[PDB]
Amino acid sequence: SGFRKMAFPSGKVEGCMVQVTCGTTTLNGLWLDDVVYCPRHVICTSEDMLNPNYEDLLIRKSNHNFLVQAGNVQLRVIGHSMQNCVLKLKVDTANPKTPKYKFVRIQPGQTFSVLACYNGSPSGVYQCAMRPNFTIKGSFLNGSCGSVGFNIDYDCVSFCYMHHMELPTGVHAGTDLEGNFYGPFVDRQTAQAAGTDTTITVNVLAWLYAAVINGDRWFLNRFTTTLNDFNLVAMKYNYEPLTQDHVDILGPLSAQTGIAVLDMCASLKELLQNGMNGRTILGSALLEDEFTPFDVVRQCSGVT
Amino acid sequence: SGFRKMAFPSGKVEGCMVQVTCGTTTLNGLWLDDVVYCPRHVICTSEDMLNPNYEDLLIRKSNHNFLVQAGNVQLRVIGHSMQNCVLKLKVDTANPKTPKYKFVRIQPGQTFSVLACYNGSPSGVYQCAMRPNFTIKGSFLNGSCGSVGFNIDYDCVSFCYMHHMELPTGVHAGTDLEGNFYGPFVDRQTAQAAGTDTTITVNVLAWLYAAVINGDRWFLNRFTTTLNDFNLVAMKYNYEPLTQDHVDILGPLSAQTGIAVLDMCASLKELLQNGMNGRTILGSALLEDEFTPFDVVRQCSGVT
Ligand SMILES: Cc1ccncc1NC(=O)[C@H](C)c1cncc(Cl)c1
Ligand SMILES: Cc1ccncc1NC(=O)[C@H](C)c1cncc(Cl)c1
Repeated sequence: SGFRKMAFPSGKVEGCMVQVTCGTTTLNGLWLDDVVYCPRHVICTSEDMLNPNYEDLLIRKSNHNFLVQAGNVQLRVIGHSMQNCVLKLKVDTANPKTPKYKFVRIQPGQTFSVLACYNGSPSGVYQCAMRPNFTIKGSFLNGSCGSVGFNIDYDCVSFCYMHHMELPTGVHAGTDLEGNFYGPFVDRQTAQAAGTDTTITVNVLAWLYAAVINGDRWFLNRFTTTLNDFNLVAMKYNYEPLTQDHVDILGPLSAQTGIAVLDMCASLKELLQNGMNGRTILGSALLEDEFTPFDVVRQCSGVT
Repeated sequence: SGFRKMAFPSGKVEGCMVQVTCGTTTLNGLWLDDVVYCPRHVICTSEDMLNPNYEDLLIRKSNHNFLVQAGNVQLRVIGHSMQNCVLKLKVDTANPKTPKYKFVRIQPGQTFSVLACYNGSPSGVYQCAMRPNFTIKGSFLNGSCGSVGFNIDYDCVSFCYMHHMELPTGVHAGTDLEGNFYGPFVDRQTAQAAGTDTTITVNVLAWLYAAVINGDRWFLNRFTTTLNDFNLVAMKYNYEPLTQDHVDILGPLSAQTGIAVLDMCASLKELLQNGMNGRTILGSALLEDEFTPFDVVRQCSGVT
């Protein structure tokens, strides 16, 4: 009973968080095996951030200029390299708390947990979704850079995000663990506007199934629709177009509840056209889009 | 920038989660030092739960009947006792992952993180508030019993909740770590109705300050009010009466934003009387009450 915005247990990621200092800049690093991963803008002074030449800035940096501290102990830096927008600091000690891990580049609409950190120390954990415009709506302050996004499959941690910057609109941008930014963002203190933030339709549908599973059924109606009819409504409300791939992934939820995917689309259609009329769904007064169909199945079944 | 329902990093609590089996019932336990804490209804069969006599049921139980498994290794049970609604299983090994900890009995309106577990394994973490009617709106399924609620102050884990049951309304009830239930609930499969769930006024105000801090200011108005005038409105909308203690705790937020507590009460008053008019505050279309003033300060400052 009940449905919550749930994050993965963060322990496996906490054991990887370190502090990286370069000059007078301090941010977070991720220590996996004998490598420390961090945003390359750690080599920048706030003045350098206006228009940085990272290759030229990195020439003036030696292994001894990168201070890596894990808890209270110093790690010895024996190598350094730049991979896209991340720095890889080879250290002489493999992290003994290295969990089973993978680096994955997620698709927009997918969800993940963020372990927000400051000075290599964890402050909190929350569940996020990579928006369709490739930004994340996080909670990050100065010093949070290098905090990572991840998913967990039993004992394996799939790292998918590393925080790099805050856009002037207060939304967040970052990279995968290979240093490639999600979206068109560059690691530069220049105004970068985000594109249209559309709603993750498949996720809203997944959450509507979660609501039915937990007792909130007022929104179920006597109607059905088609993929094309629904998508006309989805376009008007800046919802992502729904495809047969999306319908396919909603299959287990449709099977559990006995509510056909297109009937749920018709419930969503009427909700979009008429609003909630002062009512709530799973304690929310708006349509939630940060639960994937996989998240709903996992939470509603108790996968650990 | 940004404001999220953030949970504490769960690592310190994950290291304490164990599986407790008694007969054919399996639930979670909390292993701290050489003691395992779990709901006493682990000794019950589903038939026993209808009207259990825990003292009589525990007579038929020996130390060897309690199977405690930490990860994949078995702990030897050398003692057992009942303290209110919890069982304390003395084991022969102190948990090496025991963090610095305290047992605290929280007040309604206070928040905490929950590490939902099944078979001694963590599935996820979320932030909760103890409702004024002493229930929690969690996400728990069968097997989640023994999952704990906690807060963290730097390196110290304050355990405040242990999950015991789901009311017929889908809301959750449980105890502090001394086994005393929050609210009037008993550990019996008997219909127990919850009282009125009022809104945690001080928390909504704290969240309104968080919204101002993060840029959402549309709700600020040209009005002020008094504690008595505001409380007349609070009573009509089933909001908890605001006291000078509440005003005192909002002081740092009032000081940071330059918005007097009573002016923020007047913004809240108008929001209660006129609704949000289709608008949102911190991405929410309703007034959020599961952030205390301490949570807002912690998140808006980056305490780790
Ligand atoms: C201030 C802040 C708050 C939240 N998240 C990240 C930050 N830090 C930043 O946004 C820093 C100052 C930055 C600027 N321009 C480009 C990059 Cl890659 C990085
Ligand atoms: C089914 C379930 C779901 C979520 N949370 C707890 C549960 N378990 C329960 O509510 C159990 C069956 C229970 C019954 N009556 C009294 C107590 Cl103390 C315990």
